[PDB]
Amino acid sequence: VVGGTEAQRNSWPSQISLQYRSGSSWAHTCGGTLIRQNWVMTAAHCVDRELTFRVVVGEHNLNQNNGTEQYVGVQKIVVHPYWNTDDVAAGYDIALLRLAQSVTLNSYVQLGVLPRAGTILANNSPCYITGWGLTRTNGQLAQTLQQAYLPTVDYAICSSSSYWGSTVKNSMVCAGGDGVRSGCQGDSGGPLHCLVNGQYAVHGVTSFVSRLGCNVTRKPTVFTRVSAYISWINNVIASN
Ligand code: NA
Repeated sequence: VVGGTEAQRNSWPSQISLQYRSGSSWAHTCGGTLIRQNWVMTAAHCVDRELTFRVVVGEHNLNQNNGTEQYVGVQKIVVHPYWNTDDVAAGYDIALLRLAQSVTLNSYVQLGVLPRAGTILANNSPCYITGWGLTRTNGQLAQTLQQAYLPTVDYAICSSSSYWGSTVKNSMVCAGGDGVRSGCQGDSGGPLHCLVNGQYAVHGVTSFVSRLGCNVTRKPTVFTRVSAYISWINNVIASN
């Protein structure tokens, strides 16, 4: 997250860190959202590589013992069947991870609430991106979980020629694009939390930013629109 602020450690209890085994260690690669005690929602492109993955819930500082973490292996990966790794702009950048164990819920570990199917945010709706991704374009990962306020940019604006044009689809949500705050590498797969009728819900799964940089004016961060995939998510969970 570029231009973020440190999150309070109990603000976003559905945020997870997706990590891969790297020699004798584990390395953060992506975010995700805990949606059942044994299921995580992330981006498909985060699980393209043939790596060994684990999820960490209750994480705040990647590089220090928080006293709150639970570490769980990933047992099964279900990527959306229309996902094409040659074509992130086509959409379908979503995957569900079944965990090897069910995690225990507490003030640091909670299920993300998802929007009702078909819900579309009004332009300029209040949202936060969260994650441990790069804090500057071509920078380094944050140590502590970051948040940035990214108001939505509706489809009519986002798909206009000076924004994303045809690259953004109606199955996506765009947020930000002010040139100062954005998602960045390492934030992919994590949540966009939007305040609706008094309650934060996870409306987006972080999918892509510009190849010209993370925080680029009129290139808002692009998220998979969770409300387009409610039936898919429920179908996968019910059949696994
Ligand atoms: Na930690």
